[PDB]
Amino acid sequence: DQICIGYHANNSTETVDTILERNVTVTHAKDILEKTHNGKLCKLNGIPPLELGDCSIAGWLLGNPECDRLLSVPEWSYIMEKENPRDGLCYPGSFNDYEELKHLLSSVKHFEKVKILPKDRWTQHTTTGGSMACAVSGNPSFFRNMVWLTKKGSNYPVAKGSYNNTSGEQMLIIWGVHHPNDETEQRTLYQNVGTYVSVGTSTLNKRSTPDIATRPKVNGLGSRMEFSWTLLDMWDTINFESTGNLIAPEYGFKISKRGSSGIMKTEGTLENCETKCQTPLGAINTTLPFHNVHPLTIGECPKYVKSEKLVLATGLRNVPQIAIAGFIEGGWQGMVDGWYGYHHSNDQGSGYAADKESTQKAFDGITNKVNSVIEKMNTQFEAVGKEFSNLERRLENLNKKMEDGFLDVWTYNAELLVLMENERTLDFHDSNVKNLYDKVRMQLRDNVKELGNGCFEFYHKCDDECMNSVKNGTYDYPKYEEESKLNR
Amino acid sequence: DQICIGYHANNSTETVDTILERNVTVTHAKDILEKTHNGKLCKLNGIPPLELGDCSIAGWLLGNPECDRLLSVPEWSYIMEKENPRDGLCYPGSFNDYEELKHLLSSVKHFEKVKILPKDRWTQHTTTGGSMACAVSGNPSFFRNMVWLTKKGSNYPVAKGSYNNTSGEQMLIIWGVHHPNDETEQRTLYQNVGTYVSVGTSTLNKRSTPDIATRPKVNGLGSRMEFSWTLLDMWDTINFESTGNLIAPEYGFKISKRGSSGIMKTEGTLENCETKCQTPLGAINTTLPFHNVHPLTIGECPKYVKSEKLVLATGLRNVPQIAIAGFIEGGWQGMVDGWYGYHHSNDQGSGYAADKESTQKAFDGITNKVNSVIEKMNTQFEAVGKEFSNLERRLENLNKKMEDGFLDVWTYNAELLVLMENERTLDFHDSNVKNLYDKVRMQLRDNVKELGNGCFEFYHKCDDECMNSVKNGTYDYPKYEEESKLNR
Amino acid sequence: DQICIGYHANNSTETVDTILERNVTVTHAKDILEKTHNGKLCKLNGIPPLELGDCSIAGWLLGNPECDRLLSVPEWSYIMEKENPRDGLCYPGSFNDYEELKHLLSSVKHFEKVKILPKDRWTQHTTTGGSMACAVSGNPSFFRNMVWLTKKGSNYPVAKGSYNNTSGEQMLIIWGVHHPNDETEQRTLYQNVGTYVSVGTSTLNKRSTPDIATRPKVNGLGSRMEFSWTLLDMWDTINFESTGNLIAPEYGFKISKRGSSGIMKTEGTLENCETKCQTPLGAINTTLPFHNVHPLTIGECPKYVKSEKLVLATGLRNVPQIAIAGFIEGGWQGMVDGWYGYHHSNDQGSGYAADKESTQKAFDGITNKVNSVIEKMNTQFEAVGKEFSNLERRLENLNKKMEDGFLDVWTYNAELLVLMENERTLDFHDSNVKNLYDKVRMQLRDNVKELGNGCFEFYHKCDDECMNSVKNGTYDYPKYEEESKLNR
Ligand SMILES: *[C@@H]1O[C@H](CO)[C@@H](O)[C@H](O)[C@H]1NC(C)=O
Ligand SMILES: *[C@@H]1O[C@H](CO)[C@@H](O)[C@H](O)[C@H]1NC(C)=O
Ligand SMILES: *[C@@H]1O[C@H](CO)[C@@H](O)[C@H](O)[C@H]1NC(C)=O
Ligand SMILES: *[C@@H]1O[C@H](CO)[C@@H](O)[C@H](O)[C@H]1NC(C)=O
Ligand SMILES: *[C@@H]1O[C@H](CO)[C@@H](O)[C@H](O)[C@H]1NC(C)=O
Ligand SMILES: *[C@@H]1O[C@H](CO)[C@@H](O)[C@H](O)[C@H]1NC(C)=O
Ligand SMILES: *[C@@H]1O[C@H](CO)[C@@H](O)[C@H](O)[C@H]1NC(C)=O
Ligand SMILES: *[C@@H]1O[C@H](CO)[C@@H](O)[C@H](O)[C@H]1NC(C)=O
Ligand SMILES: *[C@@H]1O[C@H](CO)[C@@H](O)[C@H](O)[C@H]1NC(C)=O
Repeated sequence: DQICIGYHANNSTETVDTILERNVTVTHAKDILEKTHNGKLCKLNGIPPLELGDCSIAGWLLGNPECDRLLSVPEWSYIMEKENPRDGLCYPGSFNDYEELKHLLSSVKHFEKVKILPKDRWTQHTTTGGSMACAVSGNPSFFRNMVWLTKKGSNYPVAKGSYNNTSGEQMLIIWGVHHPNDETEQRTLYQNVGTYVSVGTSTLNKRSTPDIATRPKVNGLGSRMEFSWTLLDMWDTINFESTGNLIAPEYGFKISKRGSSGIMKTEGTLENCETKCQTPLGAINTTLPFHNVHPLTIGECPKYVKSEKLVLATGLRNVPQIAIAGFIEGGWQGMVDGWYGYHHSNDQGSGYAADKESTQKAFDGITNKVNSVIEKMNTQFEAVGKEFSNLERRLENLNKKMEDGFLDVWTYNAELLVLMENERTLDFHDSNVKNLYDKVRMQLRDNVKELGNGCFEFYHKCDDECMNSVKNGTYDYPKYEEESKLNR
Repeated sequence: DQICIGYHANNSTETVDTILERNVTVTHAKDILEKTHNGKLCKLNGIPPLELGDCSIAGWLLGNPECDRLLSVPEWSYIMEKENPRDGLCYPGSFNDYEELKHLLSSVKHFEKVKILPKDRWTQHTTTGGSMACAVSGNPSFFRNMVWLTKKGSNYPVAKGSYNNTSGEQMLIIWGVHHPNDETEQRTLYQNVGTYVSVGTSTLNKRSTPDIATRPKVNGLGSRMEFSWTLLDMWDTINFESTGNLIAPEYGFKISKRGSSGIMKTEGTLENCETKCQTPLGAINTTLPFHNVHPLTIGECPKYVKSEKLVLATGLRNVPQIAIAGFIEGGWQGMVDGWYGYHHSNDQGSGYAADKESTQKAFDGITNKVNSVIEKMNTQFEAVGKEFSNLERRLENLNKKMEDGFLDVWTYNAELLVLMENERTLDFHDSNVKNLYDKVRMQLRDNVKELGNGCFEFYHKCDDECMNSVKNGTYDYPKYEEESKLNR
Repeated sequence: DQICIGYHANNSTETVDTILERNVTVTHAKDILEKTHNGKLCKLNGIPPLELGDCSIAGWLLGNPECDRLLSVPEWSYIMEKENPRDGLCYPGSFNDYEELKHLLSSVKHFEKVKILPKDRWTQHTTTGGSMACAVSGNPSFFRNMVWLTKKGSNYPVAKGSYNNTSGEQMLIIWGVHHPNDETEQRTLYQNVGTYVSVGTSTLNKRSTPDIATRPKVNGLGSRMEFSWTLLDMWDTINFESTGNLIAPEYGFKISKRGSSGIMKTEGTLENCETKCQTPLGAINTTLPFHNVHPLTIGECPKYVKSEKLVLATGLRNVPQIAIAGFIEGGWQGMVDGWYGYHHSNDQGSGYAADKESTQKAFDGITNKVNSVIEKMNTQFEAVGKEFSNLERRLENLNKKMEDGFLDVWTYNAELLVLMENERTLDFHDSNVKNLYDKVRMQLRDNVKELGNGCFEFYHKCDDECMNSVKNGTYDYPKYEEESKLNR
């Protein structure tokens, strides 16, 4: 009569890496890294994005004639923009604090256009000026949301205009200053030399003077237009005054909604979907702590790591080979009912089994360790990504270094944690079998002999009741002791 | 006669968490996280703070008439400032590079005030200007550290003034420029149109021109005052020149004491206690390495972590179940001297005893582990807190991201380290008791029988000396060899 | 006959550290921290650095007459600059966006000077101006790369000049503006009052006006010169227009070679040596994953840490004390050909031995462990170092805190890794010894007699062949069953 102690084997081919060994085959393993996406630009939480197309943010806000589909935009989840958009400032020039405006737009999620300075209030000036650089069907035209003020007859009176913010929320207002190319242009347009543009609010006070100089021709013109912006608080007034060279606004943008959005640089087009995490390469759907798709993401994206594989072992070391022997020379292939167990062979018959308590304890411990690895990762809405001008390179380098350093730290953490946990799991699984063997030996004592392969041979003829007794942990030594002596 | 080996149990209810199990009761534990404070603001290292009250930094430095209690301030340890102070710039305007000034103030103490340009030197101008914005007792007044120069009679000559820094340290100087509301006011005050203000040092060169424009009324006025500041090096000269619109300084601030300080944003007052660490919610008096009261802190203080429980296990599991059995069926409450020990039952009596060597070894190891975890964290004077303007949102976001990332990293590190160390300790203890059992078994050999519960049964008569020898490592096996053979 | 199981010992003094113990003497160790340099400034990958001597970047680019040895420089790997260079701006003044220019130079490895505006083209002005501040041999002189335009006769016509970038790469152009002291100087030099300097490209539009004011004398002059720089893209035109106070450029710097570089702040001199990693104190020659020489490296260098000692244990603990005993009493000094082995004393002499499979497995495990710890850290060209102005203190503090936090995190990670792995390996060796002893005991069974010191005493007479069979896992129990049963 024999009883053996051993573990379970199967036909798995998964491998994990420990700190002491490489490419160790295991019976059960879990991949905790997702590497797949659907390659589609999709709607986030049921709200479609704002597809700018070939239009920049400045072109959309200023009302470029080639972005006329954006004159009334609904609520959006994020903004899709191209790397080098073609339809921006049709009239050459510059935009002050452009990156700050984009950062502000990264948390807006909806706008409302309000007419604040109607084009017909300027009864002493000409408000029908246009340039060929913003042409529409071969005729001169200008930005849709702005007004160009020009002399009426041969006079340019002082132009004054004010607006009191009764809309109900904060407002964004954009104005501009025109820089001519020569004195003749200035005289033709405004009749005066030495002009100014003054803008004033409760917390803003700005005065500007045009610069007249010859410049290289961009879009055919040597002139430039410089645009500025401000945020008007509730129940506040904005004042305008100019003796020339003022591109006054006609509309203001009220911030209706507010939340978590972003500007993502892609060249794609929207297609029907419904997602939660969006990447400039596609959409994601998983539950694992890490991925390796793209650093700059938007949504419920778990964590970006610079690693190609992260597999956690939750099963046995797969040694296939097994007068059935025990755990000295490998596991068993026919015991598909659990992790650890016993094998008995008496006159009635042979058969496998499983130790329920030890298997359940190991299962609970392994599951708790896996859930501790996965569950302790703090996740928040991080629409990372910022833009800097060409006069701010130290800031850009600082941001890049910060992101790369954090990425390296988390990659190192993931790798070392996975390796160390794999080694402890594989050691603990063998310690459990050793403890089972030790407990059986201690509760059996001298009525049995050891064959050295993990099995015990019985001096006393053991029936299935005795097998259940030893497996159950209730063995009465002073019953067969007298009988076991005689045959020993 | 019997000897048994087992561990020690008590009535503790403390609970620790491991990477494999939750809610595990232990005999001893150590808390390394501070979660309490005083609720009070008081002195740091014997030096009281500077309580601004309803005053701002600019209001204190410029001499707001409502802040006259701060005309002479002794040495301070830190500055207490409200979130939205009421008494700042009584005359509406702006302050250039305000946040840089606050950052400089985060490392300065005392600020001895010296008179650089006496008010009576301006013999060719009028120095008694005032406004109803800064009104005392119903009469017009002005800032106490500045001079408002106006026309004497009907003339405003060129105003010139210089100072040489022969004080002994760096000096902070503030000057302003007036922006009127209309040309009539400019003519009434300064009699000229087309004025300028020029300030120059060996490293500075600034020229300003007034701006005349209608503006929304703040504090009843449509005019503004713009202030700028500079740091004057030792043995350096500052030159002033103005045809009009100059607010000259009368006093300069000398940096007397330099050190580690900060600005605390609180709405509370100062009470009479003393501490070596201060948080906006209260003071921390502790020696523990961590705390979770508040991120922003001033003084030498423990690190901050976003956790609610950090407990180190320093003792065995509390399994209280107890012919007395051994370690296999749980611990003993009869052991009141050590962690691992013995129990003997001879014919002269019985009782409990402790093994001093193993207990001392395990105690030293656990103390080393605790001190290694605690002492491998470096803390210094960390003044978390900085101010940013409206047009610096990207920098504020960068600062917030950096702080949050580092705090998250350290919280993760502390939690995982505590979990792993707790699991290691719980395995250390049972390894130690098993080692003691195996040592005694090897020393005793075939003179005894193993009962399967951690107890031995002797084949001879173990008196007090015999049992003491077993407890000492000096068991003389050959003495009782032949005797034990007969009984077997 | 008698066979014992033990481990190897020697006369090593090296001590490693664990989390439970300190100063543990081990047989073999491995230091993964580098602490030595050569105290020399050397050539990086065979390319010598650019030695500025006592000059600054501004003095070299502007053409300081005291920096005439740098009028034509070859390729370089990095730039060596003093903390406080003596020869910078000989004429007192400032330099707009100086730190940005230095950061740009941190990624440029060569320049090619191109003559864009020849000095003889100004046929309507005088181009022979100089000052005694930039004096050569007692005569007035000026910057070598700049032209000082001055009235010819009694006239200063409008000065116009343009350049089209057909060189083949981006070009760096520097111009300047002169600020006189009094009006008499302005009339003497330029004949006009109310002048302007206009500079314009496709993306740049700048206009400046001279400031005339009395200022403290620096280098004997109250006048100043303000310098600005720009980057001209390929096939782009720059325009200069001025009615006075223009310091025109004569040369343009074309970016010939690009790469990863930096600026080293040192007071030393280049020596005749090569290197691959360079620190301000000296070069580093190592193949290790850590160092503590200097953080401001330039090149492919190991990671910096504030650790003073990082030693991994690769061998066994040193317990040097041993008829012959086994592994309980201590280590063996005689055994030299392995880690775990035997000792046999039969009738044909005596001697030690060394198990092969166990030593091979342990050696492979430790090798994989050290390789995993070392080859997990990413090292690339990370030449660090940035400059900030006196009005950018918040940015400087931000950068410093970022670097300090990252380095503290990495130091913690390295220390924890080494401290935990040392415990793991020191327990691994003991487990291996015990497993070998248990395997021998299990395959020997009842024919032997354990003595409690790690040694098995035989019953039947066993020759060298039988012991060799025992050591090779082929001992036949049935062969000696009859003889063993008799003596037992
Ligand atoms: C492990 O297996 C992979 C293939 O699955 C192979 O690329 C790699 O080199 C192997 N590593 C070792 C150490 O054998
Ligand atoms: C702007 O409108 C609000 C509400 O209608 C009013 O209280 C406020 O006085 C107005 N502003 C001015 C400058 O009149
Ligand atoms: C006991 O553990 C469970 C998780 O298994 C946890 O939810 C519970 O809070 C713990 N008990 C206490 C008192 O916290
Ligand atoms: C300022 O005073 C110091 C001595 O206190 C003197 O050396 C220096 O020349 C003075 N400054 C000027 C501009 O004269
Ligand atoms: C027990 O060991 C101690 C060791 O200090 C020794 O002094 C004492 O004599 C020993 N007693 C016996 C009975 O062996
Ligand atoms: C370990 O050795 C170092 C010097 O090698 C010494 O400074 C330290 O105090 C020692 N520690 C202990 C616990 O002996
Ligand atoms: C500059 O040179 C390029 C190439 O020769 C030419 O295409 C371009 O038109 C030139 N610029 C101007 C303004 O003529
Ligand atoms: C650097 O170290 C290597 C050993 O790996 C040695 O061969 C070489 O000569 C050393 N070079 C210098 C410059 O010290
Ligand atoms: C082990 O060595 C013995 C010599 O005693 C030899 O007879 C046997 O074949 C060897 N076995 C193996 C597997 O090398």
